[PDB]
Amino acid sequence: GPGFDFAQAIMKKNTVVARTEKGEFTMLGVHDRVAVIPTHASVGETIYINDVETKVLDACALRDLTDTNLEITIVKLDRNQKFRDIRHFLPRYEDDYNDAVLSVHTSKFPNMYIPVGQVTNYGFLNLGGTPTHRILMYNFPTRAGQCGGVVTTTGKVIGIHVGGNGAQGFAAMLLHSYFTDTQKHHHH
Amino acid sequence: GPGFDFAQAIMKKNTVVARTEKGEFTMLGVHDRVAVIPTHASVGETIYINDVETKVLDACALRDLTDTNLEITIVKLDRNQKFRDIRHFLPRYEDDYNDAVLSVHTSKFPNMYIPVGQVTNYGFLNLGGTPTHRILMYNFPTRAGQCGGVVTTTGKVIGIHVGGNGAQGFAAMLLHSYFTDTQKHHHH
Ligand SMILES: *[C@@H](CC(=O)OCC)[C@H](C[C@@H]1CCNC1=O)NC(=O)[C@H](Cc1ccccc1)NC(=O)OC(C)(C)C
Ligand SMILES: *[C@@H](CC(=O)OCC)[C@H](C[C@@H]1CCNC1=O)NC(=O)[C@H](Cc1ccccc1)NC(=O)OC(C)(C)C
Repeated sequence: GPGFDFAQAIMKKNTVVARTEKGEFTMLGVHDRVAVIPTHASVGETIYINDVETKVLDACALRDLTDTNLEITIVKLDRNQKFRDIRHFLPRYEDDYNDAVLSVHTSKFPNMYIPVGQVTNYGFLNLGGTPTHRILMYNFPTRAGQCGGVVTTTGKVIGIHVGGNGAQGFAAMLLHSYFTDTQKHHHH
Repeated sequence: GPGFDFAQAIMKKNTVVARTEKGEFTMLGVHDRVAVIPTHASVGETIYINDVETKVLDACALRDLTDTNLEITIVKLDRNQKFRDIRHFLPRYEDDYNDAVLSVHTSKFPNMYIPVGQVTNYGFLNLGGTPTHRILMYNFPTRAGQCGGVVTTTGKVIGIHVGGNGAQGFAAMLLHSYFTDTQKHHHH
């Protein structure tokens, strides 16, 4: 079946409820004090984390080399506790997957698992006026409230939920290389 | 962990979306064409089952010997397909349980699993003006939309969700003896 044990270990040790001006979102912590959230959450210089207001020390809105939105935002947070390092569970490349689980941690749904089935490397998606690349698609009627939700298969964290059309769900792909300790770049 | 495989086999072979004048509800089919739904769904002489209008051949609103509401309604339906017989998974007696799962099958949520943790034999609950007996309680903030949702542990179907106060969830207890092939009683 789907890897419910796996999805549940990600949820407990690595998610938080994040609230911006836009609303609440499942937030996945990746390593240290670094986490991800969908770009359309519109992150400021502070954010609510499990209702505790938190300084956002850095926010990178990923775009690709064609200058197109990837809908992932990597955030560095001022918190005391470190996230368990889950980088080794990030896929190295674009891929297609079987039998995924979508997990949500919000106020409304502090803990919920949805098998979404087969996931496909979709590519381009118009996220309502915003061209976006590198999308994963599942055939499941996903809802508002589910954004930020973490998509797993066993041993792999593959994306975070970002959209849906009433019949399909869409996640922003997560790749390992988004998070390697890197470069000397003026980025703002 | 919680028995997610078990909860998922119940959902696939034994639930349906049921819609009355009151709205949509997860519906658990128990055996043959017999199913259950919360009494406050207010079942008529027809019901929507997976959007297909269906004759309700019989509806028994269980009450106990003190003439108090149990919040379970057993319905016999005019459908072609039989439910897999799951009576052998009904607990024989009142009990307390560990690590339960609450599963929902509605239009809004065709498939969703919520670990609710430890479940306790609660007893009396005022269901908003309706004294009700034989309630199970879990510490989980359950929501409208979840009524009818099936509460399992591994190998046991124990109740169907019927209420919640913002902090706890409440299920109507299911017992094996509710469904044994029985008696010669004028019941309406
Ligand atoms: C999650 C975002 C949300 O909850 O809105 C807060 C402002 C949305 C999930 C979608 C909504 C309906 N089903 C479903 O799975 N995502 C969206 O609505 C995106 C836009 C967005 C993404 C992330 C944060 C904020 C806003 N838009 C979208 O899905 O558009 C279509 C319908 C074209 C794909
Ligand atoms: C499910 C019923 C529903 O969806 O309403 C349709 C008319 C409700 C689940 C509750 C609601 C808020 N959280 C939660 O877990 N159940 C109720 O609202 C019951 C009444 C009811 C039960 C079943 C069918 C119809 C109506 N009432 C209730 O929970 O009251 C308190 C708050 C006192 C326990």
